[PDB]
Amino acid sequence: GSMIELEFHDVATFDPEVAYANFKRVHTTGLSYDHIRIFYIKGREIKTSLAKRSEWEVTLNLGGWKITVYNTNFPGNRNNPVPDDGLTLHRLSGFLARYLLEKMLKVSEPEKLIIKSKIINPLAEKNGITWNDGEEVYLSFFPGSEMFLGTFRFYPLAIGIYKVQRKEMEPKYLEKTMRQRYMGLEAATWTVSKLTEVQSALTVVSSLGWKKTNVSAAARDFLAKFGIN
Amino acid sequence: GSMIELEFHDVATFDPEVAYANFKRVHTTGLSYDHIRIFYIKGREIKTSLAKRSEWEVTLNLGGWKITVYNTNFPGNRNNPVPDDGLTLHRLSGFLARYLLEKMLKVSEPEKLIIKSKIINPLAEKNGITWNDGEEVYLSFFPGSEMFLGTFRFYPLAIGIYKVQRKEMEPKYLEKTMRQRYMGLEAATWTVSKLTEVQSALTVVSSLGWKKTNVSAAARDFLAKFGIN
Amino acid sequence: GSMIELEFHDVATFDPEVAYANFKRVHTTGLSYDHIRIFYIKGREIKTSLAKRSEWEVTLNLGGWKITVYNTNFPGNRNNPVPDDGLTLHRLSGFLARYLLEKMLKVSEPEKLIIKSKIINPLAEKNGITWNDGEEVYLSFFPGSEMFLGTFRFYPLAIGIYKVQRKEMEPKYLEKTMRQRYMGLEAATWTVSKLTEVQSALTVVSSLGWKKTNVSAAARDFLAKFGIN
Amino acid sequence: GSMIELEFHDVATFDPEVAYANFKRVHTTGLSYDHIRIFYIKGREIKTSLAKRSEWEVTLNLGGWKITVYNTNFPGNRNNPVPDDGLTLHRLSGFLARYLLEKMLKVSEPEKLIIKSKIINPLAEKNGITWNDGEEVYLSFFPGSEMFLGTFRFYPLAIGIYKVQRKEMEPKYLEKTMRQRYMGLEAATWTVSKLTEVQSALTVVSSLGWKKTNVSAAARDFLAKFGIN
RNA sequence: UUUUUUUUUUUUUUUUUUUUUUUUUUUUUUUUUUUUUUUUUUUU
Repeated sequence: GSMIELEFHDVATFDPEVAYANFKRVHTTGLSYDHIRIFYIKGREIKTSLAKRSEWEVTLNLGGWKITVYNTNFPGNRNNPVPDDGLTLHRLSGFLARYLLEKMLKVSEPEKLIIKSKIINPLAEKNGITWNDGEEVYLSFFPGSEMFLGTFRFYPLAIGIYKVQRKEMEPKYLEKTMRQRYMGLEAATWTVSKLTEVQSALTVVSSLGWKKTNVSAAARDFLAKFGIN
Repeated sequence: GSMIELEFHDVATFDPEVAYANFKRVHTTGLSYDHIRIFYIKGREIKTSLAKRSEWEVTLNLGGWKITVYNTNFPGNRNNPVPDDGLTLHRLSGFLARYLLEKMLKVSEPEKLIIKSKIINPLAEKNGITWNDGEEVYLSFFPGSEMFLGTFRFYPLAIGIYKVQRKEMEPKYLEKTMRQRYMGLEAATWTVSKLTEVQSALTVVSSLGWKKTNVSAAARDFLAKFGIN
Repeated sequence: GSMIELEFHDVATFDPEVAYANFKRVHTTGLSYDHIRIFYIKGREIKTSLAKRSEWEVTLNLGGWKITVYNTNFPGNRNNPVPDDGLTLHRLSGFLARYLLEKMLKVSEPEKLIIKSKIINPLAEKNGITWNDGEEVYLSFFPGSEMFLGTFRFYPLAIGIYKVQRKEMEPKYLEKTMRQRYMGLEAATWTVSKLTEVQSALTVVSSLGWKKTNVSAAARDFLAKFGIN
Repeated sequence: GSMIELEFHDVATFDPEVAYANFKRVHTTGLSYDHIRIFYIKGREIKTSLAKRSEWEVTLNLGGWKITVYNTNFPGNRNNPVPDDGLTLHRLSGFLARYLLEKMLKVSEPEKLIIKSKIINPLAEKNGITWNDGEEVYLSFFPGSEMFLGTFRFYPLAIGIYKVQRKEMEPKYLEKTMRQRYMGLEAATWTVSKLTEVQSALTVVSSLGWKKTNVSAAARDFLAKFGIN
């Protein structure tokens, strides 16, 4: 027979605005609102199909649009460094959410209606929140939005906080959010410096009214009459 | 080595009475009460064996009777469109429950006794409910019955509501029921229009007395004397 | 390609004392207390190793002793009829527990000490119960003992009842016990006829003092001083 | 076909200080603080990678350092005797924790700073405890430390007790600790003989302040203001 | 009357967790989308 020897060795950065800058410059040239809605709608499937394949670098063909992404989803590929100028599924989702929010402020009133028609946010909709509830809010439901707490005016965090305190999400999912800048301010500084910003941001989200299930309006009420969620 | 590219593209109906009509016309010619009892009794196994095979279209041989069914049970086959004139295991179960309830009203008093002897409803029996408790009630325990809330006089819904409020079933399983017609009325209209119908329907089901376990009568009581379910 | 057809068909007894009789006659000729202690001690492993193999009929070689058992443990083999004169791992365990209890009453006082030294009951010991606590009690911890509630004077049931009411076991595991005879009496008759028998039987078991963990005597107490089980 | 026979047979020690002695003599010749930090940091991965391979005896190459370990982690390999002079992952972790604590008492004040810089204890750090909180405490977080309750002055036990009573760990994980010596004293003797030692040991650990999550200081407080852990 | 739970011993055997503005992963993903997901009778 035989005897294996397995080896190990010692060990011992990234900001979003520059990674976003670079992305916008290179990639968003040949890109359209149809290409984006594809990405967000099929986000569910794209995550799984990537988690199956073992190939470290994979390309997505979203309609016409095509991007190369580091497949950090596959179990084996996790926890191996990703370049500061690299794209993961997560970062991509965040960038695109920024990209849209920018358009949604600098573009034509009829053009805005093309966005609100085409682009659907699975996670916001499931929880009974639509474009109508606020363009900055709706888009901050997209994962990756927390990279830009500045741009999204603390809603990524507010949405999280509202979910943990109503038992929906676990405390550990707010970890990444808390290691993030606000405008320029670092974690501890803004934690109280801008506490009242977050206070109001939560106030906004708390009014919106989540959706436990994907049901009717009358259903919500009707079922509740016998003791329901 | 290699590097995969995987692609995606955009996206963007069915009523039971017509699907049932068509089914009854074509399929229930060479069919018998023995063929049905087979389907419902071995329903457990039929679901699993279908969930194993990957073949999108499969045929069932229930004694003499033979049907072709779209195998929507297999994990890979889920969420790919099923024709409005197509059969799934679920729809089949519902149709057959309608079919029986129709017979049970338009047939001979000795013929009814052939039904009550032969046809067994696993789910109703497990929960300590028998034919004696009402032919419309017993049959509405079969999955698919919710497609015809009219035909079954709101019992499919009542049974569900009684189960969630006593913690047995999860809230999300009443979703499909709530997207369904009643006679002609749509969800929101009947939700209150026919609220008192459902009120009484629940009253009926609540009297019947479920069975936590598959035990004796004396057992129920005896065990309870030491602090039991 | 292809298209599968899978088929199904209709469907539509055992007493322990005769199955035990037959077993004792044929099998317990070339058998010893060493052979038994093997069976009970390695019961853990014997269950698993049988659950791996797919062979419907398997033989056990317990030291010298050798028996043929229907491998009803393997997932695929479950729920296919077992002859009334057949042996399963469960039945075997029950029979051997009867067999011992019989010896333990009809044999020499020094011979009894050979039993109490050699034969160990994993499940009774884990729960801090030994031979000292009663030969009829200790042996009724062996699975299969419930087949002979008569022989074991309601302890199989008492032990169960004591476990569910202290949250250790789930209610459904008392199902099999309740479909069993007592002397000659059937379920409902003895349920109250002999209620006071069971009352006292529980009284006995409740005094014995279970063991949450496999720890010391001082440990029990010591750890408890900081708020412990 | 075929028909299997599977066989079984009857059945019917170790002190740490001698196993440690032997280890220190033979193995810690060509060994360095860099080699150790590797072992503890990658402990997570080393456990899994060993649990995959089925080879009963495996060697670790921790930087330069190389050891042979009995792979008792692999499911199949569990519960087959390990020599009293043998190494398991667990024992190794304990020995190395002793080894360090010894150095940390008998070495130069600048040399101590090399240790505190290089060697990281994943489990202590996760729970917000650092070298600063006490060299004997920090090191007793390493698994295996309970073999030497003497050397570590009851902290291995105190840490456990503090965790079960605050619901973090399950009661059964204190089993191994309780079957262990203290100086020379056996379980029951020291359980009260040295009760006040453990009392103070717990007092120490209870002051240290655990960390539910891996978050900031301001985060701890900030999140708590909306009802948080 | 088949299975599922739990299977002794200062047996020292496994099972729980495993750091670092680690920016990696883990949670959950739109439409009266009618698609799956839940349970499945009897001295079984």
